[PDB]
Amino acid sequence: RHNPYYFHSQGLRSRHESGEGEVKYLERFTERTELLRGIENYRVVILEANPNTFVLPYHKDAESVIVVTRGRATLTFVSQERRESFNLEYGDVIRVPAGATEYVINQDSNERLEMVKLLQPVNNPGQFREYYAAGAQSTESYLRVFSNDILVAALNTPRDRLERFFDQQEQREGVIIRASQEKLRALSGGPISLKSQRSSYSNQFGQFFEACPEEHRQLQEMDVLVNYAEIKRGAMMVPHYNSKATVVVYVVEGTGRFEMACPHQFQKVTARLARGDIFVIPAGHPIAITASQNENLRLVGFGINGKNNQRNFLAGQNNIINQLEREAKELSFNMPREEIEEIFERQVESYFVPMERQ
Amino acid sequence: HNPYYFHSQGLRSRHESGEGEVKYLERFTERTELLRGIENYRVVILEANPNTFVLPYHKDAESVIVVTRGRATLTFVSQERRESFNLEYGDVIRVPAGATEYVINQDSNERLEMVKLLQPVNNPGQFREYYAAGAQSTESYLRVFSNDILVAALNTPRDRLERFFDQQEQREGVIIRASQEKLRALSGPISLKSQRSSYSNQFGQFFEACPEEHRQLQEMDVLVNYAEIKRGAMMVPHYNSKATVVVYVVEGTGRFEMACPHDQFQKVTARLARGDIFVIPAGHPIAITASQNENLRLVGFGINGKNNQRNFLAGQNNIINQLEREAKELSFNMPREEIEEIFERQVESYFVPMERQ
Amino acid sequence: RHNPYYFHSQGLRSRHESGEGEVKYLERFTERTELLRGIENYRVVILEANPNTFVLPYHKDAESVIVVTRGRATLTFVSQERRESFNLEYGDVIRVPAGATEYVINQDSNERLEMVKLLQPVNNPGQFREYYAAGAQSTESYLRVFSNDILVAALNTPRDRLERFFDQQEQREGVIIRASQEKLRALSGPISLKSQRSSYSNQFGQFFEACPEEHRQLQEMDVLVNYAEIKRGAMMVPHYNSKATVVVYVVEGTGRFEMACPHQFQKVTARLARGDIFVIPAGHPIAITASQNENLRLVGFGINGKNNQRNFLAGQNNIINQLEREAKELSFNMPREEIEEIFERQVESYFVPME
Ligand SMILES: [Cu+2]
Ligand SMILES: [Cu+2]
Ligand SMILES: [Cu+2]
Repeated sequence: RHNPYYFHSQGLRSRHESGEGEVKYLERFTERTELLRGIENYRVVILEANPNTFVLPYHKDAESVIVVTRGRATLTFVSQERRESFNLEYGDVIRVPAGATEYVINQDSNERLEMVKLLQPVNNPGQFREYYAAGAQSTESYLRVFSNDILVAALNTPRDRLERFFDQQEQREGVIIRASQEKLRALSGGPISLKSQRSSYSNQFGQFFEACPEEHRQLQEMDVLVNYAEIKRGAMMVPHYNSKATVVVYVVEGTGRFEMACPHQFQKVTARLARGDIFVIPAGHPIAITASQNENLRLVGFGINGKNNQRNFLAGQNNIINQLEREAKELSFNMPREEIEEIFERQVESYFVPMERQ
Repeated sequence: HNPYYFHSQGLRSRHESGEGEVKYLERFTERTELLRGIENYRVVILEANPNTFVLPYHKDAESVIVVTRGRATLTFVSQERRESFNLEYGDVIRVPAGATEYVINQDSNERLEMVKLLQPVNNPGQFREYYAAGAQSTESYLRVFSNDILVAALNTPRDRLERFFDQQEQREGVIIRASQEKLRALSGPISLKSQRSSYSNQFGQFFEACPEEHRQLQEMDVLVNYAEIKRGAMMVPHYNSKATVVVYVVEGTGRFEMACPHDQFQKVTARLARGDIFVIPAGHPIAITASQNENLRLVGFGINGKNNQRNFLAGQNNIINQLEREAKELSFNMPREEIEEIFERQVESYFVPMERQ
Repeated sequence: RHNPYYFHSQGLRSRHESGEGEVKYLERFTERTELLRGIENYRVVILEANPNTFVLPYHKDAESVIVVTRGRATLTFVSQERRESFNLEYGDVIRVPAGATEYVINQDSNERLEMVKLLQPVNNPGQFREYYAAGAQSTESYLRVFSNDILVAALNTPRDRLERFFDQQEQREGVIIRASQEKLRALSGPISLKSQRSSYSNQFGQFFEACPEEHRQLQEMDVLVNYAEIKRGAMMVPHYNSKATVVVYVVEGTGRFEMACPHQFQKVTARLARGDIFVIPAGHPIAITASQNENLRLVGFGINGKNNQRNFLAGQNNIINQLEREAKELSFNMPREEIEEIFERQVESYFVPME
């Protein structure tokens, strides 16, 4: 692919070194194509940590919006003089400020943890780096970069012990390490529950939840909306488009398909969806997504430029055509009022519909 | 050879506009690098014959609209809300991005003209028009989907969809003729020439809408202003502190002179006619003269217009008489009386005649 | 000097027709390297004026935040219908709005004035121009560009008196000129850095910082401005900024800085002297040492400075002792007592002595 808006999961760059888990990096949106220049300063990172693990502390040149797509975790980050710690749930959304030192705990013994993060670099556009205070055989501590003279004077500690301190770190391999279930238990505004949002619509064929920045202060920094959609098997999300937001969508679970009308006159942009896949819906593009016939398709999405965004549906009871006056409809479609009704007033549900008519 | 002057004959016209015309200004960064600062801005001119209907569409761009001729009823829908407005000459209004918009000219005689400043929401300086219902050379975006998706979503047989679409490639053009009986049935805005920020004398008139006072202008962060320069007169040399002004010649002829220090100073100048567009980057001192035979009417978009201040270099209000006596003497190497003689002999402001009195 | 974040003073471009002083321009941060693309639209200007001088009025297509790094001055600028005038002291910080016509007075008899300016262009990214109403032998007045028709009509003044107006300016050499001390006296708000609530000082150095949250005039460029004096033989402990990218100017002295740069890490370092400028992108941990023989005095502009947080890696205000006990132990693979040993035995903050 060879699809300008579609990113297959095996195209993700896997961090070397990962250890007891894996960290994957999505490439730059402007790497293979120029059609995504509008969001060049956005990167996607997927973190997965094994049961009973500890993610080493670090900070990065980027703001972050985090979605827990699998399992649970305890997330803690420090900044200046404040420390904040939260127990994160499935579908929980949390913000981690740029420069804040962050570490993660997987306190569960059975279910593997997965986190999907949208990053907004503060330095060079679309470029970020991770800074580790304590490293491994394969991750250098940024403290070890300084000359010995600086460190012994700054910390007021003898030279011999500092190199003991650094050798203790070149013992472990990976920024994700195995840990006791006993220490991890001790280490335990707030998280945003997607399936608890007021902005939602659900029927027999799917459910939709969305957290908009206007109601959540922590989403106002990156100016981003975060939404969740489950399309039941054999169903679809009806054709619609976003007025303003450019949505980056991650396939959490299942398989399916999407069709997009792209004028970059028009052309049908389409791709097969599977777990780990990522695709982008630039604003204005009308989009339709179908689940598979045998399993549900579950998606989480990040809405870049999400303030005051409006989702306009082209089919269903809430469709926009239905807001035109009768004369406007007739003039636009070159048909009488009743033959227009036969097209835009025969669907009784919204958002999600079955591929087999009823 | 002028990097800031866009002659009307350079505008690209849309194919099969029908009962009217839609013209597109090139991207400001296409022929030159000197306008990189306003890369994400496009100018579109809509023009509709009497008794016409502009087909509904939306675009991936915010819009500020100025009616420069005639009357119109503008309607746009978004989600479940519809807003409709009766727009006259000099009315200024915003159409939100993603909103499905259509325009009506219910006037039986006056041709409609709309001048639009667009601010793309996707890729910088790039926008597209999405038509729900199209024509022979404009495709409906609904027809792009596979049939199985359309029949399932709309709950409508394949047979009716195939005919829904053919009824659209019967008309040619995104602007169509309509009956005034149906046009009449289909019946906030900012009036420029009612603004508190205005100045008027016998040599010209000026009106300006600032984003600080109008909320719909703060989305694009733009000021909208209008200037009519009476024939034989001129708008005195002045400059904008921060705003880069895009000017459209609505009517008349004339000329502009601007002091440009880019690729020390140099006189950039061009003669103006209707449909012409020229750009005034912030800091540039600019002077505009009407012709001897007709007034010059201009409409301007002030990009980055919040907290902007227009500084005049000549006239009653010129910035130089804000200096104390000692500063002017020190700066100009001249006594107080030889200086007053230069910067205190113009009794009017904004607009002056080319023959002094 | 092979350092992508370091700009030696001898690289500054000086305006030729400076006159009774000098004006230096830092190159665009994106000229030699791609590593500072994020601050593309920022320029540094250093103004130096001799005693008893008058800086001729001009405006520019750029916002500016000014810091007085030497001496005293009277700054005045006009815009639309307003006139604004201020007496500036050493360490004073002030904003000059874009498009405002400004001129500067040094009415001091022997201490030369120095001003360091950070500019934020309003037009093309990282590009600005200076517009002089009245010029000099090698500097055009922008009025002289217009046709004679326009000026005589606009100003209502005969041509001969315009053409003598311009000649009176083509006699002076330089845009900074000599002026009587008594007339400069006739020609007579700012943020005082050393009076900010956000400050820390010990025996080895002092630090002052003015953040945009507390001063409205810094919110236009969205920048924090700070000052640090590291006394000889001492150093400012390793630390990093959460989001602000700081442009630092060496006011006086010599020294050195070490920076951990992952652009997998590597040690970026350079010797500092007066006039030198170096950049600290967000996230980068930075350590600065004064010289053995003289103090090191620095001025810094924090681009994207709102809600910035300075995190120290050594001292009592250290960021690591905010981690939980089990977190530190797991993170450092050591018992709590051997960890205390390293991150709790420095008793001061910000500044500590070397050897
Ligand atoms: Cu597209
Ligand atoms: Cu220019
Ligand atoms: Cu670096």
